[PDB]
Amino acid sequence: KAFDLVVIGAGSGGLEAGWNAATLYGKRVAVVDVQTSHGPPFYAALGGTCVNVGCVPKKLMVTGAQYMDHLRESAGFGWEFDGSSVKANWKKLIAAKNEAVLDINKSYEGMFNDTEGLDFFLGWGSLESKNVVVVRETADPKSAVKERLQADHILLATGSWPQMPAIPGIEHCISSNEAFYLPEPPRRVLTVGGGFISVEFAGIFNAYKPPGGKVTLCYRNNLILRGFDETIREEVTKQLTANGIEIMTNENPAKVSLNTDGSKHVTFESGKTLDVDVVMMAIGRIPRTNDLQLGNVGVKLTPKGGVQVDEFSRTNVPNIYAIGDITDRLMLTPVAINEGAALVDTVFGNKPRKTDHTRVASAVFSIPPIGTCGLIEEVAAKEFEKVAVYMSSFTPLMHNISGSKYKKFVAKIVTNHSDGTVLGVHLLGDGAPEIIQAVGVCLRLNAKISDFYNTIGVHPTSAEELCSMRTPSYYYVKGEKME
Amino acid sequence: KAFDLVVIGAGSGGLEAGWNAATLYGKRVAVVDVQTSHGPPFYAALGGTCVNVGCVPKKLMVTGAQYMDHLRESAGFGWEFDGSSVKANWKKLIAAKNEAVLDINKSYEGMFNDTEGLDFFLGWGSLESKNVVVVRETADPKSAVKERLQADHILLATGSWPQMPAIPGIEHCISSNEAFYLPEPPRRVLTVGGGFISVEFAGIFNAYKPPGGKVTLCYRNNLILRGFDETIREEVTKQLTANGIEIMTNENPAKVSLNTDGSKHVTFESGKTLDVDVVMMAIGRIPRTNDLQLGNVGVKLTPKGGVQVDEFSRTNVPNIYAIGDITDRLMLTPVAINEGAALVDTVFGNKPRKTDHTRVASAVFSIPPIGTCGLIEEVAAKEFEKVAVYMSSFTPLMHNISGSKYKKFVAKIVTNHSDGTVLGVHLLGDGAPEIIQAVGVCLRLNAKISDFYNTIGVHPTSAEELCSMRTPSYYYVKGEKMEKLP
Ligand SMILES: Cc1cc2nc3c(=O)[nH]c(=O)nc-3n(C[C@H](O)[C@H](O)[C@H](O)COP(=O)(O)OP(=O)(O)OC[C@H]3O[C@@H](n4cnc5c(N)ncnc54)[C@H](O)[C@@H]3O)c2cc1C
Ligand SMILES: Cc1cc2nc3c(=O)[nH]c(=O)nc-3n(C[C@H](O)[C@H](O)[C@H](O)COP(=O)(O)OP(=O)(O)OC[C@H]3O[C@@H](n4cnc5c(N)ncnc54)[C@H](O)[C@@H]3O)c2cc1C
Ligand SMILES: CC(=O)N1CCN(CCCc2ccccc2)CC1
Ligand SMILES: CC(=O)N1CCN(CCCc2ccccc2)CC1
Ligand SMILES: [Br-]
Ligand SMILES: [Mg+2]
Ligand SMILES: [Mg+2]
Repeated sequence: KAFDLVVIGAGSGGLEAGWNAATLYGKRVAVVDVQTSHGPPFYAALGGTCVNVGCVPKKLMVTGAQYMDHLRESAGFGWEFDGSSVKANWKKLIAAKNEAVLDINKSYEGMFNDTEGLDFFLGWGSLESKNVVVVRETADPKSAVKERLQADHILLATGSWPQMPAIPGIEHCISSNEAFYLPEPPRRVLTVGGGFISVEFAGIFNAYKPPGGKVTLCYRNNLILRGFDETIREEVTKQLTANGIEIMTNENPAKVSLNTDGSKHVTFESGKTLDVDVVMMAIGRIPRTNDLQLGNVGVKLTPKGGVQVDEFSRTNVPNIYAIGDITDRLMLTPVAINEGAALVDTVFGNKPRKTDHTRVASAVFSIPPIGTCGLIEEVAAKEFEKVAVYMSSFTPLMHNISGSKYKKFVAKIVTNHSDGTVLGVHLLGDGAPEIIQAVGVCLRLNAKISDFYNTIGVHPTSAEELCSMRTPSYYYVKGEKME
Repeated sequence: KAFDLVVIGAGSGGLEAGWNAATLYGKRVAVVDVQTSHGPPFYAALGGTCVNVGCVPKKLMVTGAQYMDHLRESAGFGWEFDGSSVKANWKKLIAAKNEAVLDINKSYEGMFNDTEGLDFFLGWGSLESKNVVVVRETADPKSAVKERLQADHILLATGSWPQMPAIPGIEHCISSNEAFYLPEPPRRVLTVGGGFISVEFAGIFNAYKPPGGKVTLCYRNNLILRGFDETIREEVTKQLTANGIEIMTNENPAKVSLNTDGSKHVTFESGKTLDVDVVMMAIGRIPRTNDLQLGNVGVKLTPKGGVQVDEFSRTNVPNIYAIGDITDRLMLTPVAINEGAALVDTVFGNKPRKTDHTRVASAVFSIPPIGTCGLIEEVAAKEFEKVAVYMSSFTPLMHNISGSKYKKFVAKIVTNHSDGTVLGVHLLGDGAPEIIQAVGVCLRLNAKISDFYNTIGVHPTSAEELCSMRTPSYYYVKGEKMEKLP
C-alpha cells in the first residue's frame, strides 16, 4: 500500500505529524505502533509513552500521592477525622489510572477510524528500503510480514526506552514501565536515579506505601536533579527527606539478589545493603532505534543510538526524518509535538520551521513540584559577562499553619545583568508547573526583570514573588559569584 | 514633629510609600494608624485591610475550606477513611488565622522600630492644614490631640470600609470584618452581594457549616461577578451550586428581624423570607474620607466619594497625594502598592512613573478560583472593530477521577483580531490565580495569540491550554457576536 507519509510510532510526535499531514496538508498517512492499548507486554502503545506509561498516568498518581499531605495538612485548618481509619488504596489508584489511559487509547482508535487518509497499522515497523516500511508480527526481523508500506516520506518517531545497568540481578529490577502495573504498593522500594522519574516515583510510593513502609532513592552524584537550579536541588532533597524519603547520594547498586522470602537484597558499590520489595531503575532513557533495521537504508545514528538530525529533523537520507525522543534532543511530549508539527509544515507546507529547544518551560511533579524555564545561573555565568540572580525563598504562611514548615517556596530569576534580559526562571513549591507556563511566553518575548517587577502582582499567590523582586540577591561576573 | 512625608493609614499603599521613601531616598516619614494589631474595635490595623481583615486571612480561610473538597476527592485516588468522623473545626481555623495575622502585625512593628526616619503614630489622622496632620485619640474631631505632624508631603491611604444598606434590622447583619471573628461557624448563612467577597465567604462558610447547614448567596441582579468573563460567571454559579451553595439572583433583603432564638428572619424585596444564623453584607466598599476632615484643606472628592487624583496620585492640593482604595478605582492590594511605589519613585526619586490600571492580573478565591488579566470580550468588542475569542473548556482528567465532574476548567483569550494582540485572559479552575500572574507580564509586553501558541506547553498542566489555542471560537465584528468573520 502507498502513502505520502509513513510514521513509525503512534506517540506524542508521530500523532501530531500524522494528523497534521493528513488533515492540514491532505496527505495520505500511515502510522504504525506495536499495541492499541496500554500495558504489558510492550507498555507504550497507540498514544505514545506519555499517554500510556509517562506524563498522563504519572501526573494522576502524583495527584493521588498529594492527598497524603492534604489529609495531614487539613488538621492545621481545623479538619478532624479518624487518622487510624486512613488507608491509601493503591489498587483503586491503579484501576482509576488504567481506565483514564484506556479511554485515551480508545479515543485515538476512534480518531483513526473517523479520519480519512489517516490509517493505523498494528505491529513492528522497520525500514526495508528508503521508500518501504515493513510492519512485522514482532521486534524480531524474521517474524511474519503484516504489511509493506510504500512511502514517499518516512518519519521515525519510536521514542525512548528505559536504560537498565548490566549489573548482576538486573532481572530482579523493574523500570518505570512495570511500576505503573505493580498490583500492590511496595512496603520498601529503592528508586535508582536522581532524575525526575526517580524523584516523582519516590513521591508516589512514599504516599501509598503500607504501614511501616520505607522509600529510598539512590543517586551516584552528590545532589539529585542535575540540570535544575542548585537551590531547588538542595530544597527538594530536604523536602523529600522531611516527608520520610531516604535520599542516598554518592550510591549506586552493584548487584541485586533475592532473599529467601523473595524480597530484593541490594548491595551498593559502597557495600551498604538495603532489603526492598521493589528496585525501580530510573537511570536514563535511550532512543529506540534497535528494531528499526536502519542498516537497510543507512540512516546516520549517534554512538548513543539516537537518529542524528539537522535543525529541521532531517536524517542524512532524503525523505526520512526523525522527531521526538528518538533524536535525544529534549525528551518532553510538547517538544516531540512541536518537532512533528514543524517537520510536516516544512516538508508538506513548504513553511520552513525548526523547533526552538531553548527557553522550554518544564516541570518536575515532585512533592512539592518544580517549574522551570531557561538557563540555570551556572550555565548563564559561562555564557554572559554579568549575571544577576533575584531570589525569594520562605515557608509560605499556609504551610506555617498546615505544619509542613519544611515546604520552602523558591523563586529565582536569572538575568543578563548588562540589559536585564531574563535567561532563566526556576520555581519550587505548590503551583510551580502552573506558574511557569506563561513565563515561557515571557522568555519568548525577551522579557527583562523590569517587565516582571513593573507588572502588578496577583495577591495572595506564590506567583507574585516573580513580580516583587527589584534587587539582585547576588551576581556572577566573568563566571565568578559575588555577593 | 517635622516630616518629609506623613502617611495616614499603615496599609498596603501607605507602608509601601512609607518604607520606600525611608529606605530608598533616606526620607523622614510618619505613618498614622488607629490600631497596632488586628480585630475589634477598628478591624484594620498596622499592615492594613488586606493583612488584618482581607486578602491574607481570607486566603488562609479559603485554603481551609478547600479541604472539604480534597477529603472527598481523595477517594477517587484510593484514599479511604471514616467519612462519618470528619468534622470542620472553625474555632481551630480562626485561632490559626489570628496567630498568622498577629505575627504579620508584629513583623511590621519590627520594620518601623528597625528603620531610621520611619516612625509609627497611633490614633486618628485628619488634615488641619496643607502641611499639618493632627493625630487625635478618636475619630471625633473633638477628641484629644496626641500629635501635630508637620509634612513637606501628605499621603492619604486610609483605604475603604464595608457599605451596609440602611434597611430595617441592618444592626442584626455583619460585614466581612465580623465574619473573621465569628466564635462559631453559622449553620445557615446568607451572603448578600454578587462580588468576590460574598462569593469567597459563601465558599468558606460552605466548608465549615455544622451538620444540616445551608449557605445562601443573594444578588440583586441576574448573574454574580459583574466585571468578570460571562462564561466564567455562569460556570462559577454552576460550580458553587454543585457544591451545595444556593444562589438567589434577582433578590435583595428589604429587612431583617431577630427571631426569639437569636436567628435572623430575612425578608426580601420579592416577599420571600429566609431564616439564617448569619447575614453577611458584601454589597460594596466605600472610601474612608469622612474622618480625614478633607473640607478643612479643600481636597476634592468624586461623584462617588473617593479622593480625586491625577495619574500621579496628586490631589488638587499641592503636597497632598492619595493612593489605594480611598481613590475608589481598582480596590486591590498590589494596585495600592504599585501606586505608593510610583508616587515615591516620582516625588522623592525624581523618576516620575504612573501606575498602569490596565492589564491588571487579579483573582477570585472561589472554589474553584478565577484568574483574570485585562479586558472581557464585551468591553473589547466596544473598543476594537474585530475581536477574536479563543476558548478551551473541559473537566480536567483529575476531576473525572476525583468525582467533581462539575469542575469545568475555562481558558479564554480575547484578542484584537486585526493584529493578534491579547486584550484579556480569563481562567476558571484549580491554579487559575497562579497561572494568571505571568500572563500579566505577557500583556505588559503586548503578547499576541501567536506568542502564546508558539510557546511550548508544560505538560501536563491546565496552564498549557493557553499555549494550545490557534483558532478563534468566535468573534465580535463592530460589536456583533458571530461564529465566523465575513
Ligand atoms: C515515566 C515518564 C514520565 C514522563 N513525564 C513527562 C512529563 O510529565 N511531561 C513531558 O513533557 N514529558 C514527559 N515524559 C516524556 C515523554 O513521555 C516523551 O518525551 C514523549 O512521549 C516522546 O514522544 P515521541 O513522539 O518521541 O515518542 P513516544 O510518545 O514514546 O511514542 C513512541 C511510540 O513508538 C512505538 N514504537 C516503538 N518502536 C516501534 C516500532 N518499531 N514499530 C512501531 N511502533 C513502535 C511505541 O510503542 C510508542 O507508542 C515522561 C516519560 C516517562 C517515561
Ligand atoms: C474581605 C476582603 C478580601 C480582600 N481580598 C483581596 C485579595 O485577595 N487580593 C487583593 O489584592 N485585594 C484584596 N482585598 C482588597 C485589599 O484589602 C485592599 O485593596 C487594600 O488593603 C487597600 O490598600 P490601601 O493602602 O488602600 O488601604 P488599607 O490596606 O485598607 O489600609 C488603610 C489603613 O488606614 C487605617 N486608617 C483609616 N482611617 C484612618 C485614620 N483617619 N487615621 C489613621 N489610620 C486610618 C486603617 O486602620 C487601615 O489599616 C480584599 C478586601 C477585603 C475587605
Ligand atoms: C511569607 C514571605 O516571606 N513572603 C511571602 C509574600 N511575598 C510577597 C511579596 C509581594 C507583596 C504582596 C503583598 C503585600 C506586600 C508584598 C513576600 C515573601
Ligand atoms: C479535553 C481535555 O482534557 N483537554 C486537556 C488537554 N488539552 C490539550 C493540551 C495540550 C496538549 C498536550 C499534550 C498532547 C496534546 C495536546 C486539550 C483539552
Ligand atoms: Br552533583
Ligand atoms: Mg482513518
Ligand atoms: Mg523607626
